Amino acid sequence: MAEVQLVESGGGLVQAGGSLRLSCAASASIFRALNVGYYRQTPGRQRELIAGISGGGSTHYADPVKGRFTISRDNAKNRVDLQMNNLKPEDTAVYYCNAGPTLTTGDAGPYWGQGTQVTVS
Repeated sequence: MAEVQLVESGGGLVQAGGSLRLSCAASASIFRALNVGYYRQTPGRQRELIAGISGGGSTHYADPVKGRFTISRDNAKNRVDLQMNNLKPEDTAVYYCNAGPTLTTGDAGPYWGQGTQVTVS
């Protein structure tokens, strides 16, 4: 089994309407071929896949974030980015990078990141 070690970055705090960009990277080459998604968790709620990208760049988003979030990848840099625009207070959550999910069903793959805090005033 491939050792994919996910490294997350890009958290912060903004006002309603502001923007953040989360980034997820792994040194394993196979990261480029894997589906990658961002899950978000409210303190006492289940994780939900809100944005996912295929190996080739095909994207799918949860309905609450469509038209505001854009997931993209730079395979040359072994990195996946989630640009979050027009952030709203309900977007406040812990965001988790996940490699290998099934994008239609949202079933998470075996590789998880450490989690990134996002706060919107």
